[PDB]
Amino acid sequence: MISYDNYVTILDEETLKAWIAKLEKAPVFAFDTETDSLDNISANLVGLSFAIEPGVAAYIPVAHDYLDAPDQISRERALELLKPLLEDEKALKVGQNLKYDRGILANYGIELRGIAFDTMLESYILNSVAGRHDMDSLAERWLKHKTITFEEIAGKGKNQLTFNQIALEEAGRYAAEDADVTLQLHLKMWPDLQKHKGPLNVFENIEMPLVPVLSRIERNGVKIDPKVLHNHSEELTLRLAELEKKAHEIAGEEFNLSSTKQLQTILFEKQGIKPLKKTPSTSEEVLEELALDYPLPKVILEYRGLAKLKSTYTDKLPLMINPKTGRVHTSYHQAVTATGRLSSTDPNLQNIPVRNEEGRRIRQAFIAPEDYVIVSADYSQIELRIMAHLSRDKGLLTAFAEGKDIHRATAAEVFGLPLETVTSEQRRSAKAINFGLIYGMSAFGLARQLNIPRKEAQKYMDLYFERYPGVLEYMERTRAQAKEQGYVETLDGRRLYLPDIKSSNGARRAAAERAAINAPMQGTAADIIKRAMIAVDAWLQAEQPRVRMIMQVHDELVFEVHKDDVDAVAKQIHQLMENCTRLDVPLLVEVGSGENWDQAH
Ligand SMILES: [Zn+2]
Ligand SMILES: [Zn+2]
Ligand SMILES: [Zn+2]
Repeated sequence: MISYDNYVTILDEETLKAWIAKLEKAPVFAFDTETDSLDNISANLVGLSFAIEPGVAAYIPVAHDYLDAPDQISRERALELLKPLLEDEKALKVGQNLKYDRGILANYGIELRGIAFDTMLESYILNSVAGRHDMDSLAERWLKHKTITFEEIAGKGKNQLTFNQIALEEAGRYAAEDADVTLQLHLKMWPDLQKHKGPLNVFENIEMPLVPVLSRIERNGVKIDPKVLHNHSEELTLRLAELEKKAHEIAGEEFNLSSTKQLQTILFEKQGIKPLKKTPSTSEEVLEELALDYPLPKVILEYRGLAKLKSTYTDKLPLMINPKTGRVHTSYHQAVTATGRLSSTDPNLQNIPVRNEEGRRIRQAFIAPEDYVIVSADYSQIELRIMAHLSRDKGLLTAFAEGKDIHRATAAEVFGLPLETVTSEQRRSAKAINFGLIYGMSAFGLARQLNIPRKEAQKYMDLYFERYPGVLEYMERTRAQAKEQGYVETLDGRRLYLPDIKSSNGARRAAAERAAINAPMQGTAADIIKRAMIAVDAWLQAEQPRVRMIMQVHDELVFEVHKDDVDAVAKQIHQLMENCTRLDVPLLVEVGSGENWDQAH
């Protein structure tokens, strides 16, 4: 178990000051905060926990207020006494998801420095795919110990308690164990993180410095016009009604716009061919093939998409606005992807359609406050630029070197014709090939995205590898070391472990071969992006210009910049991104500005 004996509950200044003194000479210490809510900007600190050594940890309750809650040190007094320590860059702290913690402190004008070790990130850099990187999963894996779960002390469902309603001693068992367990996890993982200079570098210079930048980006939030969102909502109801009428009008009677039920009984029953089309999907979409001549499938296609988008963003978004800030604060996840790229949720900015008009309207709702503008800094096909570098191809490298559209250069060489004459269908065939390589796409998969016959696709790829031989080598070389060492790495050292590389299973090992070729390019993009955020954020913190970094999505960073400052700030973001990262990959940053995210994008 864990009883009231394990950890102390600090209820008086004299004891806190005693701990503070010990904390000041500890080589590194684990620190934690407990709040009344998951919402960072509006949560109130209910208490703090520390651990100076395994088994030696304490819980400092400051704001429990249930009926008859014992006297506690006031939140204001505990913070003023703890502030010097917390803001000391020299006092090294350890924690699980320090991002959340740094933010809560910032609610009180305290700047958490010495953000040295985050056990979540230690775990993530050691092996991103080992499993879940949360403390409960970690403790069970490295310490064969099952931690006290939040549900165990608070409950479940709607009648779940908030931390401030939990008895002091129960609150302490949970809090103090978090502190203690975190320290123990660091003591086991930190040594391991040193057997390799690759992972080490990434964790030290990329992941750790990013913890406070993510916090600031999350807390800053993004201004969303709910009116716009609402109009778009009303209009999408009218358009969904019209499309339903247009579907009924093409044939007869009423029916749902669901395949393998109401569509097949119409579509093929009135000529076409039997099978359906899955919503597997991004490889064979029977519905959009007919769409070139057939009208009905076209309207069902465009219908579903609009219905998805409406409930996903148009209806969801306005409800995410925070009463306290009046802005939306998305959740970025640093230890979730296998390759190392930041993911996002509530909302998942990365699922907002790009090459589609309706997604563009979603983006128009992402607006700049009065006297400011949204500025978009993007890494133009950074992953393609990464592949050129990693494959040491003079062709590709030169295409970018002289500012040429790699898709048209590629086709100009693959199809053998002048660059100014390359057709849209050729540029489109080249691009399908270019992008297929990154994802390690099969010659048949390429045939499925391009709609050409098999072996016709195999013809194109053969021509590609002969004109760009350095790419075949890279591809093979990567599938080689991936089998040998069981992992692949990015330019900075980040690793992706491939456990099924020698699987003995067919498709499971194929997946591992695709991930192998892919990860090095994606992971490197991720590293480049993280390094850029740190760099730009460092300029922001030091120089304090009139700019806020508000989003990170795909290969772009989004800001709000003062309208009178646009030019000088844009020159700067441009230099920080294409120069203060990796000087080995030929990078290009496209900077745009507007009144909303769509205008700058
Ligand atoms: Zn915590
Ligand atoms: Zn905790
Ligand atoms: Zn893998």
